[PDB]
Formats: sequence, structure tokens, C-alpha cells
Amino acid sequence: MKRAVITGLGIVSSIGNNQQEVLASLREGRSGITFSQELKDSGMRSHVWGNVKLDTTGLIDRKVVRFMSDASIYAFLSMEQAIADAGLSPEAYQNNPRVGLIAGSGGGSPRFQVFGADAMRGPRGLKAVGPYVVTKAMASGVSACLATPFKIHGVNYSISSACATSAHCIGNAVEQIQLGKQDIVFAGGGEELCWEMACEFDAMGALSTKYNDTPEKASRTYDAHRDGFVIAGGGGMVVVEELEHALARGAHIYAEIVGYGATSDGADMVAPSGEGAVRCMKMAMHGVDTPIDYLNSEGTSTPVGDVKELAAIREVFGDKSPAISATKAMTGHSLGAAGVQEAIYSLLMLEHGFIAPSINIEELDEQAAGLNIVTETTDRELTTVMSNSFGFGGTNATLVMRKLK
Amino acid sequence: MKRAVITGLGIVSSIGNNQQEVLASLREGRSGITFSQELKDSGMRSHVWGNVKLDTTGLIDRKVVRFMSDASIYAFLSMEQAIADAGLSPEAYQNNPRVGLIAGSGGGSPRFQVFGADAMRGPRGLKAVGPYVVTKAMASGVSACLATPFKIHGVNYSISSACATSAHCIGNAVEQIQLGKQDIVFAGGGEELCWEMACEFDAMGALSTKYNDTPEKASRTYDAHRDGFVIAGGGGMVVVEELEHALARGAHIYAEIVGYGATSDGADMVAPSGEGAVRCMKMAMHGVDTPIDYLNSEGTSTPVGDVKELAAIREVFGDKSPAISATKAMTGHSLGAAGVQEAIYSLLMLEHGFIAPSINIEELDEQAAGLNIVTETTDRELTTVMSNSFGFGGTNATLVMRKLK
Ligand SMILES: [N+]
Ligand SMILES: [N+]
Repeated sequence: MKRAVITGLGIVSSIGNNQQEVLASLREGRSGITFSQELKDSGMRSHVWGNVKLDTTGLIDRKVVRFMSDASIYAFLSMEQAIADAGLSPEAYQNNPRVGLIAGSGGGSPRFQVFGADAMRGPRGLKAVGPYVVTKAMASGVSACLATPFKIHGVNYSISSACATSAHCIGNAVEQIQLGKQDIVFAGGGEELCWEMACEFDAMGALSTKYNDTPEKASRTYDAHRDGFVIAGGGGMVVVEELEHALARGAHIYAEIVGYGATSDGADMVAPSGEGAVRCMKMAMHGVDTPIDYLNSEGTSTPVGDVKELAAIREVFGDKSPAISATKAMTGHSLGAAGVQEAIYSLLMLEHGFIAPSINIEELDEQAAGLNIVTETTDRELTTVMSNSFGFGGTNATLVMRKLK
Repeated sequence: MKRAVITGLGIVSSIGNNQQEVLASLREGRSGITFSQELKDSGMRSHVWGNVKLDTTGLIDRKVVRFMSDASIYAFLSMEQAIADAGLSPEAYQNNPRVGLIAGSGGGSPRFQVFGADAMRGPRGLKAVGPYVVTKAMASGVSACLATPFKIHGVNYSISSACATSAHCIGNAVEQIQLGKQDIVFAGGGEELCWEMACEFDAMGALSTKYNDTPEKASRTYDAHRDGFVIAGGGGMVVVEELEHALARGAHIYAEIVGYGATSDGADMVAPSGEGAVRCMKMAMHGVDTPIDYLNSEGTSTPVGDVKELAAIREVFGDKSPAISATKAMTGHSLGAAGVQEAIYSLLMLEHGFIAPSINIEELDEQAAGLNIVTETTDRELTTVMSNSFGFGGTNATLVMRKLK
């Protein structure tokens, strides 16, 4: 029913402005978290975040970047990398009805929305707002701002599902390939980092605040002393392609997506049920004859969420649990981008034969009884990896990637 | 392959709070547009809007509504209606893995993003923000605030695509059914109506500003003196159900979704290319052996967009021009909620045998010289109908619905 593989990837995150710098952080277990004067100044309780250490000035043409917000900028630079890394040229993916793009952001653009309102409420009104805000503020800014400049002609929309946003874009891209509708679909997303949005999460008490003095130690998934997640920003993009088409062009193939799970909890608004995650991982694992060697969990670094996922994993596997690591302990939570960025970390691990360490665990949580929680970079021969993404609204996404035959 | 049908629908729009109210408005060409003091006081040049005439206070459990924004409220009340109209009992759709939800909004909640920022900058800081701003402001709010209370266990996420949003949610739900992954998928969308989001359209010059004195005359698609669209809010939801599942339970079936097109322009950020729309409609018409009796056009009432759509239609049908009307002339533009609301108008026209009028056409633009644009309510036995939805970012969606035997 048509198979789907990844033929290229691109990424911009708190731990790397490309897959090279990223692979390096993953191996040394480098933290992307830094104290942020912006957050502390806004009056927040959280003073840390996984910021992108990149000066994007001049990296994008003036007539293009003028419609974009940081989530569009981070996803656009990621799409440039994935295109090159996929070995694709304009002639092959542009003005091609069979090449699409499905990417989005978890929160559109709080920053430009507040800028519009603030500017509008000033003496210059509409003239201060300017004619470029709609595209920066709209929820589909990440897919709109890339499909136009990259001249995409197939599918063009953004899936939004909070923290599982970019995992669903990929899953949806696969279904496009499976349905025989598209030969290639660029899938992923981005997310800006600003107080405007982070203050909403702190007001909800979901961001760690007891470690503003040891930033690199704030995100500490599965540690009995975790107190919430560290907000992060960035972008990511993967080239999802139909198998025959990619073998035909002699493309590099990182892996085949043999599993995609999308489920709903129908329970709580801001906390996972666990019952949903269980069914979600199982749906993804359905059909996959190879065991899951590694699992990049959601591991948000929150008291409730972490404990829930652990029980869920123990329910799906039990004793025969795969290696597990919460890359968020070092990268933070890029919210909408977390899905694609974590699918990439999973691919790099599968590609280079290793397992990133779950860092900052000065004391494991009782809820992680018989689970293989890797806490040190371990060289292993991976064949089948799994990534879990959970978001508010009890929305769940699970992806299973396996090395080709 | 599996077939998808519509078995229930629900709606809250500027022209009606339920299908009956709306049917009557369409039948009689009644405008849902009014003068807005809120837009005039904000400093905007456009002072007209398609507002929902309904105080929603108390129609939703306080426990639930505390997490919602106006886009979620409109879509949630639409769903209650759809569930009832489809004759679905709670045990029939609740906690059911084969029942999902796909519904989004175009901008989430500009109002609440700004609230968080205005609050955070005040003397109360975080204490004034509150722990409910997140689910209100996020892009997936519409799907999260509905999936949870209705105990949805299947698919759960939003699709954002500016003005094509809910149309893509519908197409996606069909895809879920064609892939055999779900039996029912509530598809739809919601949009809030506020100056925060509106001024942004006005600073772009996309809103009508010359008819503030004569509100119901502002929205005039295909009229030589049109000058932009009238912003509007509201919500809509339809029940997409697998054909065998619907017939088995003796469900009332409005029509089958026989065609679905999703395409990209890869040209201009805010103006339609026309070329992408031509492909979008031909894609949706693939395999459909019956002619299109009525076309509910995008018809935003804009100088450029109205022209481009008429050109696309000309190319698609040639001399076999079907009946055409732009319901937006009387409803305004509900952005993210437009796709599901206009499919519903179309369904009601197909269900009751009539063609709503394209009002306000005092002087037919030259571009439409050779077309069958209906300006007076005309009774007629329709069988197959199409509805176009185009949005910024060059995103395109087309739905073709057909009566069943
Ligand atoms: N993950
Ligand atoms: N339409």
C-alpha cells in the first residue's frame, strides 16, 4: 500500500544549528539550556529556555523573510538543510503537483500577535501594524511561509496538535504517500521562543522554576526532583518519500516509517491519561515484526506527565522494555517542533548506531521500576526506533522508524 | 476503497444558530452582517462584521468552558448539534478508538494571546494571567477543547490552512475513513471575532471599508464595486462516517463526499495564483462521473481573488459552467470556520433542492460576463455540488458532495 522512507533531514535547535552540531551534542550529552534575561525580565518564575544560538540575519532573502515569524524562519532554514541533505534540486521538487509540504507550529506567533495589538493600540494604528502581520500571526504561518518560496505545488497545510504538532505532520505526510497522492512531502515544523508565550505556561505552573541557577540541570526528566519542563524554540524538517521513487533516484535513505500512531485520551485537558499513550504506541507497533531497540520518549520533565508515560511504557512492553532516554533533559521542549526534532534525534541515533543519554537524573523515579533507562551515551546497533509525542487536549502521536532491508 | 458520507451537521454562524435558522437565511438571501462599534473604537477603517448573534454564557459546563476560547465555543456547540442530528448516542461515539475528531481554526485566539501579554505586563503579573490561557491561545484549541469533553479516543488534532482550514479538516477525515483507520470523524472548525485579529486584516487592506454606513451591502462578491471581505466568526461541524457504518445503523445520510482536492500555488503569499485553484478542482473532480450542478465559490469579495477564482472556474468547466453563488456575500468570511460552514450551506442546498442567491450584485464585474451566477433563490433538483476554499500561503481545498440513491 506504498511505503514511506526519510531521504533527508534538516534541523535548528538549542543543541545544534544542523545535524552535525546536533549529533555532537547528543553524543557528549550537551545541554542546550541557558539562563534567559528576557524571561526573568518579563517577570516570570522560570528563567531558563533552550534558545537557538544562531544569528539568522541575512540567511533569508528580504522579500521572503518579511512575511515570517521565528517559527517560519526556524522551519525554513531546516527545509533548506533537508533539501540539500536529500540531494534534491529545484527541477525535481518545484512546481511539481506530486510534492507537498505539511508543517506547523504549536502556537502560531504570540509575539507578532501581541505586536499587532500593541501597535494597533498606539497613535499610528494600522500604519504601525503594517501589512505583514497576518502571515506571521496565523496558525498556518509555518506551512504558508515555506510552500510559497519553495514553489510547492502538492498538499499545503499545517497540522496543529500542541506538543505533538510536528509528529502528526510527519504521520500525515506518510498517509499522503500511502494513499498514492504524493511522491514527496516535506514534513515537520517550528516554534518561536518568547516571553509572550512562555509566560502562559509559567502561569499554569508547567515550567521548572527551582533551577534558575543551574540551567543545564533544570530539565531533569525522570528525576525525583523534576519540577516542570524548560521551554524551547527551534525548527525541523524531514523529507518523507515514496520508496520506489527514492530507490529510483539513488537517494540516501535513513529509515522507513513502518509505524504511525495517532490517538486521543478523551480525559484531561492538560495532563496525559496514559490509557491513550498505550493504545497510540500499540497502533504504531502494529505490523512491525522487529522489536523496538530504542525509544525516544516524550519525557517532558514534569511530575505527572513523566510518571504517566512510564506506566504506559511498562504497560506496552513490561519487562522486555527497550532502551529509553528523554532527549528533552538536554534540549528542552520545543513544543510544536519537539515532534520532528525528536524524530531526527531518533534517526541520527539509528544512523550512527548510538543512544543518547538521559541526563540530569540524580535520583531515578520509583515509577521507572523495570525500564531500560539509558543514562550514558551507549554505542549500539539500532534497527527499529520509536518516538512518543503527547500534547494538551490529550492528543497523542507515535512514530516507528526502521532501517531499510 | 472505503466510501465516506455526511450523516449529521451542526452550525453557529452570522446567519443562524442551527441548520433551520441558516436554511431560512439562505432561502431568503438574508445578510448576517452588522455594524461593529468594537471595530470602530479599535481604530480600524472596516466597521462591519459577520457576528454570531448568541450569548453563549452557560451553554457549556463551566468546568469545560474555562479552557475554551470563542473559536472552541462555536465549534463545540456545532458538534453537540451534529451529534444529535446524526442520531449518535454517547456510547456510540464516546471512548471509541474508531471515532475521531479533526477540526481547527485559522488563528487560534489572538484575543487571549494578547490577554496573557497585557496581564503579564500589569501589577498582577502571572497571577492575572491564569492557568487557562494556554489551551485558549494555542493553534489546536479547537480540537483539544472538544476531543477531551466528548471523550474522543480516535484521531485528535487540528489542521490550519488559513481560509481553507475546516475544508482541509473535512478532506482529512475522509482520508482517515478511506484508509480504514476510523468509522466516524467529526470534522469542522471555529473562529473567534475580535478586533485583535481583525485589525491585522485591515492593516493589510483586505477588509471592506467603504460601506460602513450600509453594513449588509459591504460584502458584494462579483460586484464591480467590491472592496474587500467582511470578517466573521462562528463555527461548524459535520459527521464524516464510513458508508457501511452509516447504512448499517440506519443513519440519515446527507451526501457522499465523492471528491476532495488539496493543492498549493507556490506563487504569492496573499494573492491566489488561480493555477493552483484550477488543479485543486480538477483533482476533486477526478473519478466523478456526474456533472456539478452548483458551485459554492470562495468569493471572498476581493478585487483580485474574485477575478482569479472566476478565471479558474472558466478553465475547469469551459462552456459547461455550473450554477454559481457566493454565500459569503451574505455571511462574511469566517476564515477558519468557512470551509465547514460553506459545505453545510451546500449540503442544505442539496438536501432541500435550492440555490441560495449571490446577493449584492448591483453591477456584474466584466470578468463574469459569461457565467451562470445565481442572484435570486432558485428551486432546483441538485445532485452533485462543489465548494471552493482558498487561503493565504497559496493553500487550496475543494469538496464535491453528491446525493446518494
Ligand atoms: N520523543
Ligand atoms: N465555498
